[PDB]
Amino acid sequence: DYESPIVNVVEACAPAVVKIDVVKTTSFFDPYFEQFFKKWFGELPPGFERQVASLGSGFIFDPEGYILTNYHVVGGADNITVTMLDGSKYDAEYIGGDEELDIAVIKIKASDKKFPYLEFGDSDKVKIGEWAIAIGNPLGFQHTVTVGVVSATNRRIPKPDGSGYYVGLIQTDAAINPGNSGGPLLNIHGEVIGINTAIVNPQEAVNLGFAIPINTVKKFLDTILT
Repeated sequence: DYESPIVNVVEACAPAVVKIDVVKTTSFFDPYFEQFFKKWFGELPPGFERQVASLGSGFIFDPEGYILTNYHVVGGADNITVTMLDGSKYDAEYIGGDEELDIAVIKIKASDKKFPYLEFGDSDKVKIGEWAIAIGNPLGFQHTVTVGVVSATNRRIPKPDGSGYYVGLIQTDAAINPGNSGGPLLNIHGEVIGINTAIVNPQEAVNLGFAIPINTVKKFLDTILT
């Protein structure tokens, strides 16, 4: 009832976690991601592949309709569709982003009322062993959740791609995958401490999940300030 913090956080942050679907006609189609949804989300219409280019998550960080997510998700997109928990659908405008950090901000028109939003925590003050709650919403009408703890900070992983490195990442034993990539990674306090990122496939590996520290995200956001 009230003795379950994690349950509380979700109940509080779920309505701000969105879905992000981008129609085809075509680069952000990294074969790893399409196979994850294709193989695990039987809730995907018969015409997913042909019709979809990218499915992910993201989250509103400020009432005006500003949203964060993974660049690989939205990436260089023309057709961006945002779906919310209440059911309402929207069109987002690619504000800006960065592929090497894999952060990306989006914007949804707020006709009358503003939207619900999450608050940023502080990456520099994260303790290893603290609970982290990953939230996702690829289906739109329901939020998926995985729990774990902070395993390590400032991680560097060579992209199995053989062309770069994922760097500055927060690690968790909370499962992170295309099903919650782009969603937020929270505290027991409801503060966003990172952006769940699945680019780290991870490729038939276990309990190794990663996220982008918000402090890094803040330094990014500031470069796309109004």
